[PDB]
Amino acid sequence: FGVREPKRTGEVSKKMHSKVVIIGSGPGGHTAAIYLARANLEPVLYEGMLANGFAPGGQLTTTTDVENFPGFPEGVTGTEMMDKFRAQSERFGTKIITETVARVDLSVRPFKYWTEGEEEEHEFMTADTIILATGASAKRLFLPGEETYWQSGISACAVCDGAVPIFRQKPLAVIGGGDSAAEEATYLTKYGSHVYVLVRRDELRASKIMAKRLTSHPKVTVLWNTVATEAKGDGEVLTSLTIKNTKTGETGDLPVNGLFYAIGHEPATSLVKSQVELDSDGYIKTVPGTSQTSVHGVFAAGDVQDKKYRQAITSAGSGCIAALEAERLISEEEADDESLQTEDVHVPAEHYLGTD
Amino acid sequence: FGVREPKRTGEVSKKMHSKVVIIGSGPGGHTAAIYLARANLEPVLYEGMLANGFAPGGQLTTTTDVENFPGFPEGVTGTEMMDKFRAQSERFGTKIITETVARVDLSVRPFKYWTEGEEEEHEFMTADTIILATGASAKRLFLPGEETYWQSGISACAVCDGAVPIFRQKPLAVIGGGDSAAEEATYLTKYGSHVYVLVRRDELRASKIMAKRLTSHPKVTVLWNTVATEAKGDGEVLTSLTIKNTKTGETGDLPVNGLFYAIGHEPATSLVKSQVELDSDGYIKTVPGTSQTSVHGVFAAGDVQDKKYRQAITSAGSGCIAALEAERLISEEEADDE
Ligand SMILES: Cc1cc2nc3c(=O)[nH]c(=O)nc-3n(C[C@H](O)[C@H](O)[C@H](O)COP(=O)(O)OP(=O)(O)OC[C@H]3O[C@@H](n4cnc5c(N)ncnc54)[C@H](O)[C@@H]3O)c2cc1C
Ligand SMILES: Cc1cc2nc3c(=O)[nH]c(=O)nc-3n(C[C@H](O)[C@H](O)[C@H](O)COP(=O)(O)OP(=O)(O)OC[C@H]3O[C@@H](n4cnc5c(N)ncnc54)[C@H](O)[C@@H]3O)c2cc1C
Ligand SMILES: [Ca+2]
Ligand SMILES: [Ca+2]
Ligand SMILES: [Ca+2]
Repeated sequence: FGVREPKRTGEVSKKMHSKVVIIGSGPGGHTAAIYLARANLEPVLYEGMLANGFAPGGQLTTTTDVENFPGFPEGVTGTEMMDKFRAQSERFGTKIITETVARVDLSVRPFKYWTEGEEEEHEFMTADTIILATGASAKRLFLPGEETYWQSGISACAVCDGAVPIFRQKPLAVIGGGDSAAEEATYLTKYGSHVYVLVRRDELRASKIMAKRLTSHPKVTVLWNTVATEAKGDGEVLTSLTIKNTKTGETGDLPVNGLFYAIGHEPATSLVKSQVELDSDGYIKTVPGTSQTSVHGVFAAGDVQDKKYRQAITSAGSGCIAALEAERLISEEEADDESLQTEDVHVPAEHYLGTD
Repeated sequence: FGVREPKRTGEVSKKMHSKVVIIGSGPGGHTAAIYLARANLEPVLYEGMLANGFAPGGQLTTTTDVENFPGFPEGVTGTEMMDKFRAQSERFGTKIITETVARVDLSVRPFKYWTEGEEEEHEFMTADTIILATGASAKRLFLPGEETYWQSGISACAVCDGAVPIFRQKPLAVIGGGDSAAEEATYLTKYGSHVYVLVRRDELRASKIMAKRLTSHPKVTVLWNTVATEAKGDGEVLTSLTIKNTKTGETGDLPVNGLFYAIGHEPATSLVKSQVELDSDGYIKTVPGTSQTSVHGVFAAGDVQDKKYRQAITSAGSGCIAALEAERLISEEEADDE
């Protein structure tokens, strides 16, 4: 893809103007804020008012212990970790605003944005650069009954919930047809008595030899051409799925105490859907190995631009790259501004061992 | 570059054989270790015996204050931070070996490698995949007297050492000829009474506007075509530099209480010189966005493949990516083994 360069002909907001605005409060956005705040760039971070359904702090506030974020040899809850992130962001002078960003206009620079409830045309605020760190959510199908048994038998992270006592030596279902499903199904055979994999199609997304290992497994039944149409239970836990074969028409109840969605994630791209290039799955496209979107001056970090790795530690590293690339652009344009005195020009100071 | 795919008929080692060996012990290698151990792949991580002049744990073992690694809002010392990384790697079952890997043979898989002092031909060990996380050294220029005043006036990290009292309101010098020199000199104007920039070339490799701003800063003097030839002091701390002009040959004395190198990020790639695709500066080339090197089965993480960001948090992230991609390759090759 190409990078559009917006004309720098837009008006400056008298309500609030910032050199860099961060949208989103997961590990991606807070790491960007830490770096920009320490660079004295006075970042503004919008953490959301239950934005996209998540409290400030992001997806990690919906899990418990985190054990693969380095620096915590005894583990740390997702809640504590994101309190730590937010405190570090704040400590160095991030302006953290508990508001959802409702709309952005990327047409001209400085970019215009509006917070939820302050959305009249004359209430815009401006940003010379924007870092999009809005995250993602796991895809669900919202089956009849799912509202009842979500997190009471129905899950969207098999490696997170697999060992939970409610699944142990119980029949389990996985919905999915990709490498995600065949991987999560194999893992669930450590705990369930049996794992059914419901595949909408008759064939495979995962490498044709790998799902051959699925079928060969005695604790695994792949139900091809099969979909789930309802989630039933007893008032406390999921106890069965209504399933249907779409080629043979066979339908009936499949008792399971567990249903694990492995159908992907939905990136939180609503703010920019028609304004930055997106990939086939809706993720923000970035110059590979970089935070740069298809719009000059707009950067993206975290899961909103990563469908492959999807970790806190990669989201954090990715937010640092966004901070460093936004600051470099800001430094470049301040250097080219002959009106600003040299002593007033921002220069990054982010390296330790230089590379000249 | 193309990704060469090695034959998988190589001799398996009887001394030790592993599914994945991680070379290096900074934030990159330990994050990869954590993920691979948790994936029950039993990673082997060589943390070095003072490899590259750094204790196990990497570059951070020479800073007392890490403030921008998220999760530590009150800061942490670099050695405490990397001790925590090491404890996490070992908690989930990493086999951590305090040895420098001295030699690697990437020609066939499983790859052969040798640790320092055990480099006889028959002493090889094998790894089905390797994660190169060897980081970077601190490259000190040739400078008589540098031995006496290194870390007593001379320093390779402006943003680390700039604020210590010995430099405060005193003349300071920066050696370098690009953006890093411009960045460090401007930062040091906050603390020095004045900052000279010693530029080896006739033109700052930095953009013309960056070079333009450097020269017109009221607390900065860019000395073009200038090299340091001697560091001088009272026998305890640095007090001046002898400098030479490369175009006129004139020699002078420059009073400075601090000298900061803005060069000397050397990626640690000697192990794989001529075996993986390297850029002009010795950095390992990776399929962008990935950890994949020019040889199938070899992944890279951290500063050894990142000339651009060079942070511990980005090194950790890229170590995770290396691990996920090595786990994936190991997975497809186990599944295909019928
Ligand atoms: C159940 C579960 C368990 C997990 N466990 C682990 C684990 O153990 N280890 C690990 O490494 N990873 C884990 N992850 C993944 C990890 O949480 C994500 O990779 C990471 O949090 C993504 O960070 P992010 O920066 O993309 O933002 P997110 O964490 O996705 O957070 C985005 C935030 O931005 C806010 N936001 C969105 N839109 C707006 C807007 N318009 N205005 C303002 N705010 C907005 C949202 O409200 C949200 O709070 C887990 C994920 C889940 C779902
Ligand atoms: C003085 C200083 C201060 C810094 N402060 C900060 C800071 O505050 N924040 C920040 O984000 N970054 C900071 N950095 C940068 C940060 O330390 C690096 O970006 C990061 O550590 C790179 O990690 P790495 O995984 O590439 O490995 P490195 O940190 O480079 O460590 C690699 C390790 O591998 C070992 N090794 C090398 N070769 C071999 C071999 N053949 N066999 C076995 N072991 C081997 C080495 O001994 C070393 O211990 C600082 C750097 C320096 C020099
Ligand atoms: Ca509001
Ligand atoms: Ca030895
Ligand atoms: Ca003379």
